[PDB]
Amino acid sequence: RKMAFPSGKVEGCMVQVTCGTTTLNGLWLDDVVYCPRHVICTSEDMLNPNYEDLLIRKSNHNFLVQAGNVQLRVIGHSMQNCVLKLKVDTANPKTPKYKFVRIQPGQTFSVLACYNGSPSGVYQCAMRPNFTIKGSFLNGSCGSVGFNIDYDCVSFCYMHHMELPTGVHAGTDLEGNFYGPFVDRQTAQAAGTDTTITVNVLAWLYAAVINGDRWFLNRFTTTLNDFNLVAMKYNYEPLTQDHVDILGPLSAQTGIAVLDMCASLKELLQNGMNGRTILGSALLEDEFTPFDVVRQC
Amino acid sequence: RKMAFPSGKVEGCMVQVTCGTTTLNGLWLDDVVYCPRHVICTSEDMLNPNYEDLLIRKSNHNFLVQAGNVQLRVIGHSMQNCVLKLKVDTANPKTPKYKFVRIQPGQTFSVLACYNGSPSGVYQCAMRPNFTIKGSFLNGSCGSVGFNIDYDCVSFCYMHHMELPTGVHAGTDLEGNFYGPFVDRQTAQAAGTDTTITVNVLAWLYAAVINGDRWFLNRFTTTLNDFNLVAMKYNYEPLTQDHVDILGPLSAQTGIAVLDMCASLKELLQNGMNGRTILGSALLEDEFTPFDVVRQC
Ligand SMILES: *[C@@H](O)[C@H](C[C@@H]1CCNC1=O)NC(=O)[C@H](CC(C)C)NC(=O)OCc1ccc(F)cc1
Ligand SMILES: *[C@@H](O)[C@H](C[C@@H]1CCNC1=O)NC(=O)[C@H](CC(C)C)NC(=O)OCc1ccc(F)cc1
Repeated sequence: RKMAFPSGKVEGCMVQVTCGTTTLNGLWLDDVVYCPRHVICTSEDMLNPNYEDLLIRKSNHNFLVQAGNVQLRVIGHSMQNCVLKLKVDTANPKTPKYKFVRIQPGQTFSVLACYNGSPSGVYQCAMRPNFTIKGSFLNGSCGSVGFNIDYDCVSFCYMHHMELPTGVHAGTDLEGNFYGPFVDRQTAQAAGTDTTITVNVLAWLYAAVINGDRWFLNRFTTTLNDFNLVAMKYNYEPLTQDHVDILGPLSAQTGIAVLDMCASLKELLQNGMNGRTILGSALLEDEFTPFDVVRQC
Repeated sequence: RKMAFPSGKVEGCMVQVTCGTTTLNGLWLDDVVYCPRHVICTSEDMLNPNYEDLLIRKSNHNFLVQAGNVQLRVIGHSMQNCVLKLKVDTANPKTPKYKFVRIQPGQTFSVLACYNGSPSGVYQCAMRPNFTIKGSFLNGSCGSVGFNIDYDCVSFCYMHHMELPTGVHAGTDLEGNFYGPFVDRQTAQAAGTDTTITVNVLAWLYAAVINGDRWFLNRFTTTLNDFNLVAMKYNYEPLTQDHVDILGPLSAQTGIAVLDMCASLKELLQNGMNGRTILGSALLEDEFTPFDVVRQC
């Protein structure tokens, strides 16, 4: 079962930010509200916004920040890459211990999808190798954030900005830098060709075994390089030695050498599933990291 | 995707309840804490407990209830079916608006997996027609709850008690009444063979049509009885009147009557997919209710 972090610590930071007729979500940490800068845009701006030029023309009072049944007065604004930082005259008492991090492709995080500053749902995602993410984001979800929770500390890693024509999504870290070659203008943008996160597919196979499902296994083996040759043929990420090291615990917990599971996965890529399923799924799932699998088993 | 409700309102209600060394989770709403009654069981008592005799031997001061490290003094106790209701001397200030609801098989709900009273994860579950759930629960998870949020109000519908031989899970509503034919004894128990959740498969087909995928729509229709008798032959559930009703909005949204979609589904069962996909899948998904379909559209 694909599992997200309890979202309560993030829910208490979500506020509604409005500029003109655009409304989206902001993240209220301490006395700063973070949100996507394209909130300041209009139609005649969306296509080629000179954001520095549009921002200087804005006043503290053009920003209506509403937290619940209360407006927060903006007493300053600044821009950092594609995120807009609005200073407010109040501090969020519910601010949790947090940090801002930029995650790598193949890493996973939970997403608190929000509309008009109100949480609506949470789910688990991975940073695809092509720096998109496959989310469930509708109009008004912008400003929703992705995060991980280690101990009592919230590592924010993503803020939502756009949906690509293919239906995947693009966004920035909380420093405002996009993941991938995307731009916050209203233009149709294609991504690089995506690939499957092999070390996550292997972690997930190990999980199906831990849960008493071993039909995909086989008595064969493979070298790492020979496996990566096949893996890349099928547009699967290469497996590094660190990837093998990271899989050690699952290899141990199950007595299935990593390279043996690579042989299994190799057979699956060349043969298919031929009706059969793993952990309910007819597709090879690649949004469970080894760490995700371990914590849950 | 499976998308959970935001969990913060339920996180604010989780505590831990300890008898001797037996610790599970409980649910703190106003001045009452709800938990599974087998907290009063020693490991050996669980093989075939006498709950009434085990309860008579108990007093308020045998019950350690902690929010975090903070003790809530128990001032009274009673047993309602398979759950324990502990009166505590502090009303929970984080109490949401809430109700206790008993869901039907097929309905979905989010589960907040907790251990020692601390949330670890939130995920979406479906109550199978055999009254199990395919959850992700470990030792110490008992007392974790399942809920839906309707506007401001948290509807609590599940409390976790046990894992069955087959690896699925079982539990009660918040009045302590088990879902399905199970009991809180550490004895061998078996869930009836599972079936496919027809209403949810139908919701899924509606979802495929809303997205333009509609090849499978046919020109025929059927009666509810005819469809029910046929669907059982493929180990699909029969439709109830309530199932027809909650498909109403999707029927209205698409203009496709429920019994027309039943005929289209009947055709898929009898003739198969012919290798075709629906929403990018040859398998028919049955863990998305008509509500979830809307929430994501
Ligand atoms: C939040 O404001 C919103 C979220 C989008 C809307 C629907 N689903 C989402 O994930 N973001 C946008 O509307 C975004 C803003 C621009 C200025 C960065 N544009 C967008 O999502 O559509 C991109 C697009 C542009 C042109 C085109 F032809 C096709 C798609
Ligand atoms: C909560 O106390 C616990 C949850 C179980 C433990 C493993 N996974 C779960 O979901 N419940 C019980 O231990 C329960 C108590 C009796 C009174 C009903 N017994 C139980 O679930 O037995 C089956 C079991 C299977 C595997 C396992 F590792 C432990 C127990």
